[PDB]
Amino acid sequence: TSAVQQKLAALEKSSGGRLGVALIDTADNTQVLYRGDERFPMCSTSKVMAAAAVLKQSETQKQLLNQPVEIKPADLVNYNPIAEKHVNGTMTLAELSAAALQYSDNTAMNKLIAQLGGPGGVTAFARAIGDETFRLDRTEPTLNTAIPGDPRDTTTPRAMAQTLRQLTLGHALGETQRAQLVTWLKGNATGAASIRAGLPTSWTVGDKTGSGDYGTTNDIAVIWPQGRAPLVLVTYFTQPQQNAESRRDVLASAARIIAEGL
Repeated sequence: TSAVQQKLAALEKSSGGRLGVALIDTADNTQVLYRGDERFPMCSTSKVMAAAAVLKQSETQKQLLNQPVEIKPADLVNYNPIAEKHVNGTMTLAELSAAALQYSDNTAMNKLIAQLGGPGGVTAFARAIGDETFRLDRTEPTLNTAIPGDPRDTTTPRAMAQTLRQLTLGHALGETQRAQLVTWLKGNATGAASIRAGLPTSWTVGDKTGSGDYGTTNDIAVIWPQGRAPLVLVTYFTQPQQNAESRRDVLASAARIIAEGL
């Protein structure tokens, strides 16, 4: 077991929970994994796949992101910071994608899922870009139940890091779409206490956090240090107690260990 792995194992032991980490260093395609093939509840990190799948649709439906979508009272779920502002009105698919990714709006996620024909349309996009692990089974809010051992709405750190790389640094999306995803991730508003808090303040980061029951606390990020090749980092964390508190500090600490580990 490697030096970075020993520090991550120690962080995990100190935390009381279960930590999953996958780093891809694109300089040499080397990887660091900690519980990299275990499944974790994705929670809102799955919004990246849904937004990316809509972006993929827009490569054929060129104006899709401008399409208005009605926000009705019946659409509101448990966390709708942006969609609440537009009930009885509309938002475009671009605005829904931004709200899902940058504010973790769950109504916005449901609109992306619906645009894709249900959760199976999100999974299908994952499969089409080579991700055989990701699975989205439910809509918001039930996809966040984060029940130990439940395979629904889970992925592995290894698979999510590989996918995130392909979507942002790779070319799984068309050129405008890849750039749009990168802009959205870089503009996330919910990540200050997670991976970003563990990294050198001079590194540029795009990320998407997740949170759920069992104190599930997640973040997936693309990292552009300077004058060194970009990195992809996934940090998933979940805990034994259904009502456990969030532990964004664990993600910051894992990122700090990975950053110190290069």
